[PDB]
Amino acid sequence: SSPSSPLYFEGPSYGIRVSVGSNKQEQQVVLDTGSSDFWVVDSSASCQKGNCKQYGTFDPHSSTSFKSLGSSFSIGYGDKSSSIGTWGQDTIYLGGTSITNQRFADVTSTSVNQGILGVGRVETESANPPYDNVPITLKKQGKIKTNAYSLYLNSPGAATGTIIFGGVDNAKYSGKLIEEPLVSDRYLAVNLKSLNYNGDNSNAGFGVVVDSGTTISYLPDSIVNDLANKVGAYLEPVGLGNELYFIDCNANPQGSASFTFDNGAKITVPLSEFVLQSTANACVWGLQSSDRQNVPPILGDNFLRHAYVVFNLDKETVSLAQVKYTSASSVSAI
Repeated sequence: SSPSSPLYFEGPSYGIRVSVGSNKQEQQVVLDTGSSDFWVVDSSASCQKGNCKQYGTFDPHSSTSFKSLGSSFSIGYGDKSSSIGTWGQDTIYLGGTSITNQRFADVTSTSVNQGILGVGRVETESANPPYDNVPITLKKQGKIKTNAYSLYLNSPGAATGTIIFGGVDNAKYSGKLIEEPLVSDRYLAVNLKSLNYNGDNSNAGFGVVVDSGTTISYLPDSIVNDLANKVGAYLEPVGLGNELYFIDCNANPQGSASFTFDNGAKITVPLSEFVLQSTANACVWGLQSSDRQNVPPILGDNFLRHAYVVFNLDKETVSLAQVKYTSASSVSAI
């Protein structure tokens, strides 16, 4: 069989449930294909913004199997805040299986709200030298045969999505899975050929990270600035000195945007995915500028809900097909 996990829609992202340690301390962490480290919120962490302990915490002192590695973990954000902690190792429970002596960070101060299960490539680890992250360890410990996984975020408003480690549910897409090579030396990124947004076609020709950890999608100014005029998206300040594209919260969400990749792959996304409720009476556009946001171009959850995606970290491919929402299941090993 193939390990698999429900994914719980939270709004900004999807959570995966993982337990840590001899006492199986329960966490819910963001399933993130755009990063590569597993980290948890320490029970004594200092949350810099609000309550960062609503999705579980980890107390290293109560796990008899925990060992600290003593090395620093830190990651910085654009707002110049950070998450800081210490690397350790313990037994982890996920996908119906368990792995021993897995390295992860225990975070003791953070400006975000939740820990993260990074399932990306070893090349995007925040660590030097590289180490075996969760997908690598699942393979090494014989829980999966290939370092690969399939992502089914499911429909907007579905009960859960699913991740399958080492397997593919061939019931959950239409047509054929089309294999794309990676176009980054570090990210799970594929070439975006073109975007037809409700009849307005733009040529692309650049790599996009296929990123489950990101709520919406980020494309270069070369695409978003003209498209914003055709669709009624408009820049407004968001403080302190930043701006985003906004859009009418209440327009008829008629039409779709199609994303064309190489080798004939095409994913169609309803325009409702491009109106996101914000700090309210206001909705942000589901496309934003990767240039302004200072990120690589990204297709996030608003896109991913409409694709079935197989990430193959051994072969260095991402395969895509139009999703088919169904309780039917036929899972095969990758």
